[PDB]
Amino acid sequence: FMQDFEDIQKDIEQLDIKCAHEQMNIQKQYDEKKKPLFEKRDEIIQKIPGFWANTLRKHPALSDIVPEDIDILNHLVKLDLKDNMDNNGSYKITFIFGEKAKEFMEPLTLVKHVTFDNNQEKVVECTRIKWKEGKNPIAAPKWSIFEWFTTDELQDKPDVGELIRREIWHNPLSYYL
Amino acid sequence: FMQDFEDIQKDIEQLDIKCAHEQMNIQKQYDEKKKPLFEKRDEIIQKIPGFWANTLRKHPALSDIVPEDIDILNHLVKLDLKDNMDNNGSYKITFIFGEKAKEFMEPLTLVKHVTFDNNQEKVVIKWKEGKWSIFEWFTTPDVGELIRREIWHNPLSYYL
Repeated sequence: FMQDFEDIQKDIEQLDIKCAHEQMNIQKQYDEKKKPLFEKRDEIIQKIPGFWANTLRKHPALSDIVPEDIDILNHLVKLDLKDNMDNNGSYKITFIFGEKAKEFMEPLTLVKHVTFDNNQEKVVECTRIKWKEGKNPIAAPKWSIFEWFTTDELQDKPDVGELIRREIWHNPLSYYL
Repeated sequence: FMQDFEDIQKDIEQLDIKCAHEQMNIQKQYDEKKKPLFEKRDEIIQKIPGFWANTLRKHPALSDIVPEDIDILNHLVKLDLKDNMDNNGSYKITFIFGEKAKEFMEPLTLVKHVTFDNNQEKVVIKWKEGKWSIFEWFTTPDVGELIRREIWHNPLSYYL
């Protein structure tokens, strides 16, 4: 009877396996249909002066970042989420900065690629920002958003990755307003 | 531009809506295949004295509950989740209690709906004389989700 319950739950899980599979096939139908929309949206962001700067810091968890952060972020021309690469919650976020950001740093493309193992997070890739002399804002209650570009864990320090993926990326216009 | 942006989100949103619709439609086809299998599972539980009473509190979140909940939970004969009610993710949970629970309450079936609209949540017992509380969640620990997210799909996990 302990055994009967296991038998029944085999049968249930087999149906969920097959349900999730079909749903995923549809899921990845539309993921692909979205790709164009996300790209046509990036083109609009390009035409909206300092959009990400004014978007990001309207999120409560990011609102109290150093003012210096804004100086660089004001040249964030492009932000992209590459979501759902693993079936495990994996993603890659990419910051592309206009030329003027060369006053403060190198390179102009920052990437951070992340996976998960046992609900512990692991950073697979991360750009080493090379701040110009006297231009590092991590050198200034507050923290610097660019502190998010480490390999180390972030204890009691906002997961800019997760907030982006789960709250901001789907509709950043909400936050711009 | 502010209109071009507002337009592309609707383009995205309704691609989202669709997707959710077709995915649901699939959920239902399997919710129906599974219905007989819940009947046997429920049929089986009835032959494991105090199954639910013993399954819930082995969940770390509920492990802090007051002894008197157990008294009632011991007379909980049937528990059912009815999930994904709408494109938002609304569910209905129903506790049916045996008749020895008359000692403690009316009515003996307790239904609870948590309803989500296109963004947020709107949510919706008379004790006899002497009778946190797990039933303290029957106001207006998110035990309703502890059940649906984690327990329901395979409760025997927690029994063992």
